Amino acid sequence: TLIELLIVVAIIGILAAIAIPQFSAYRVKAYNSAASSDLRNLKTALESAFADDQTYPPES
Amino acid sequence: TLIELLIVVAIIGILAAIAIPQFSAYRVKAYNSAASSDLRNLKTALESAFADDQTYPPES
Repeated sequence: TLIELLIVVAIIGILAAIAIPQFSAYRVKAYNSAASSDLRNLKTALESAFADDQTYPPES
Repeated sequence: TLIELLIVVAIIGILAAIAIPQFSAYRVKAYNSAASSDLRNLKTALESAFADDQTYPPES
């Protein structure tokens, strides 16, 4: 019936706007926490290399 | 932390090589100075025995 096809339309419009959130910060935090962990790891690498050669490794 | 166990290893290696000296001459000199003193003592014994018997003692 036409009234049924007037409520189908009235629910499609509702379920098409459910305040979809932006997933931008929630991922840049992950990127940042990857970089920070990587740096804290690289520090271990550097300080072990010094304890090998009494010198931090040359660049490149 | 792993870095602490990288410096413990770096100090154990240092304190395991401190140029340990050879104690060979420093003891053979003592042995020699014992033998020399003994001989200088035996000379007194011999020369007293002669002043007893007008003759140095027979061997063995």
